[PDB]
Amino acid sequence: PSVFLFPPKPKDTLMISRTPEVTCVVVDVSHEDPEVKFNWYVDGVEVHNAKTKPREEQYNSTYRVVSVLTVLHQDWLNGKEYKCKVSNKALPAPIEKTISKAKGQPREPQVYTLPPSRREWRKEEVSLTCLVKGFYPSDIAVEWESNGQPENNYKTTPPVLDSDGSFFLYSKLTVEASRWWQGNVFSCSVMHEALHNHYTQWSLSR
Amino acid sequence: PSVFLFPPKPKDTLMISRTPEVTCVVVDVSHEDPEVKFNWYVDGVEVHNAKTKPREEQYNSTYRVVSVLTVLHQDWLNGKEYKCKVSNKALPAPIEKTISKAKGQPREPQVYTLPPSRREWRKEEVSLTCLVKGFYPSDIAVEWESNGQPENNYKTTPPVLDSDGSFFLYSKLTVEASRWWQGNVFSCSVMHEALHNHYTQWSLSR
Amino acid sequence: GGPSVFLFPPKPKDTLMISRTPEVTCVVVDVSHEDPEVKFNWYVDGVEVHNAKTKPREEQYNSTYRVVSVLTVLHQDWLNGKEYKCKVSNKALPAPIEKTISKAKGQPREPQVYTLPPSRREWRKEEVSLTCLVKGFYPSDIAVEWESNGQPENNYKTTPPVLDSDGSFFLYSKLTVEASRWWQGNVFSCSVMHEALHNHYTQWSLSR
Amino acid sequence: GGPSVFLFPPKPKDTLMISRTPEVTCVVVDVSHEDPEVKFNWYVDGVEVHNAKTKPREEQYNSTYRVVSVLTVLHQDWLNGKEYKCKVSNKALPAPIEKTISKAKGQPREPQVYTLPPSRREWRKEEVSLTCLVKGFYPSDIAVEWESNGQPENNYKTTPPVLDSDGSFFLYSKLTVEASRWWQGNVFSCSVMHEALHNHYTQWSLSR
Repeated sequence: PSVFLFPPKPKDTLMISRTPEVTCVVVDVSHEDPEVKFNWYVDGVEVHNAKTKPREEQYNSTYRVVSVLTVLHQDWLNGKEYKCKVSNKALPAPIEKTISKAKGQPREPQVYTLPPSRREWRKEEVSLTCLVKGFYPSDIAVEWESNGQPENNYKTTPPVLDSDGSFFLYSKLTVEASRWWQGNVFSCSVMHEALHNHYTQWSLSR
Repeated sequence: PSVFLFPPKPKDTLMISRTPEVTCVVVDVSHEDPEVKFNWYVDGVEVHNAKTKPREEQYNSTYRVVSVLTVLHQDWLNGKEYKCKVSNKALPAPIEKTISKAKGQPREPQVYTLPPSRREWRKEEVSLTCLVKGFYPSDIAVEWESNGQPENNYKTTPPVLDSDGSFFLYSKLTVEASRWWQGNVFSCSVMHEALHNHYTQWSLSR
Repeated sequence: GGPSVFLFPPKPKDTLMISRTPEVTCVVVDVSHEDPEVKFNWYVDGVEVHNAKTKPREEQYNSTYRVVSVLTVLHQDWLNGKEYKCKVSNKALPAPIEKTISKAKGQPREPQVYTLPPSRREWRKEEVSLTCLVKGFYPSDIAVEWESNGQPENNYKTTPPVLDSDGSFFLYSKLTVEASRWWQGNVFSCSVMHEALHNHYTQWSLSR
Repeated sequence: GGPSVFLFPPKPKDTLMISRTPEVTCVVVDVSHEDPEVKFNWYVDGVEVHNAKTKPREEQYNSTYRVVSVLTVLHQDWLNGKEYKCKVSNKALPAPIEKTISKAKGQPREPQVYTLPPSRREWRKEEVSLTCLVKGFYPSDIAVEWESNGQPENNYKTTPPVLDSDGSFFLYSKLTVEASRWWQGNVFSCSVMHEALHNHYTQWSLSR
């Protein structure tokens, strides 16, 4: 079989109501020896403490077993390393795969909101756009909200390498011309590692 | 025979980058019989993880044993209850003081930016006021920043109860008239459990 | 050792008005069900007076009593930094407890009173709020009321005094009116009262 | 035995413009040292084609070879969605590997190009960022360039096109300008190239 390790999603590591989760999937375990054993090393330390939890089954005449390891918000941010040992009988000698924060030199993203072009003002649907430039690591959380409730019709591009050894992106919230001109205000919310408070909100009004 | 239980500081619970802590102390108890045995329980279930401290002798002739358990932001946010236990033969009565998050319906605050009064104009230092009202519980963190850097001449007030069982407070950002008249933006940051993603940020300039 | 004596200054609005008569209050909590008689002695700067109207006791659900004595003081004496002593004597007391309250000593600084209109996003709300900011006073003793065309308002609480980096305080006070009431253009008036004011009083209006 | 094969389409500006010549490029990676012969059968919609250009071998930092092939398409032929199939024949491979690239079958949409001046909180910044929003197009074959006054501004990056709720596409460009260039009146243009255009080109200018 083959092993893949995945980082916590980037809104899990900075919010207080979520639990960050490194998940370890195995993909090609046969119908012959489909038993799996997940041994988690945190920086050489062995962790059944943080409850790992395999709970999954197969497809494609194979077996896809994933293992989720709860982590602490701080430890993921403080460079701690997380290993995963998988002990299946088809494979010769155990597979160990690693994952860590991002190494790197953190970079604070500048966040600017951009009112829609005047060529789409008197259409049916304006497009508010919010650009975050100059961040590192490549992992951010861009969402929109308006009047304390979420907004759900917005699409963020991928992060893009700059020549400044940092990343940018654009999120575009499409909202009806009705609400734009009602005076309603919509906000761009960025969660990043390197922000003070991990958080910033910038408003697009009038 | 006297112990006390103190809850985590509101700000330590609103920021992944801090650690909440519940504090059990002993005072006016340890006389000729020390060795207290703290037993911590998280919503009934047993927990070690706790780091009690050596004893401190005052001129009260007594001693002071303090035991600090670290709290997880989600448990607290979900009102989980934490327990304490007893010393030696000096106490026929077990001590089981227990503390939880403020119980009751949560209410998100409304946070408004207010500019200086016209009467303030031309004075060397001008004031910026943020009004935050309608929250519950009183767990809240206010912070003025400019350019993502936090200000140093802000002062927040105690949260006061309203008619509607709500809270409000104010935060005054004293700032030299130059930085204001120039056009620099200042902005206050409120972290509270009932906000969307538990953060908000309203900016202000003129 | 059990019976605890707490002393309280007069309410600010009673000291700052020449007509109202202020009242320092010496309360004793946690006196026994079995020694319920307690003696109140009041000293004014060292000379004991006899305007103490010691109240009747009150059995508290602690299975203890709470006993209160109130001494009637003067607009000039409390304001001139006088010191009022309350010597409390019960049989259960290892020491006849003496407590001493006085006006905070220092240079009176007159408070500057800014009125701050509803924020623009509150205009979309049903009830707008008018913000008074009393700033730059000492001592902390102060009183803030709101008025409308000469009639009080109802919905207003006031932020307790907050220390300032220059040994002064500030406070805030919000009054909540209907959106209707603000746009009809009524005048609302923040009445402040601090010792260092012309007749201890001042007032500022907010409209439009 | 391990050879891996890919098929990359001609570039958009390679297409759309009759002055440029578009080519489909098949690249074969991980070819053996002992077995270095790769054979490229080229087919265009099921007919054999010998237009097939160079087969120049290259060397990489392992026991691996990299052999690429280039086939010249006709702008009309690509823009008519012909399937381009290529067949590689290593001795390490028992059954040849094939791969087919073609255009995206669907109805084209014209791009909508919105030029946006930088936000206000960038105005005191050393540099200023001009951004170009290209909305609602199909397929995702579009080119986006910049030019301030005839010569081509070269300090820009573009996001990959990402899919909207319509099933249309949108992307962004970002010109980074030194603030003085912007503040004097220099006019910057976001030139765009797509298939569903007239003459396959527009350009909207922006200065302030």
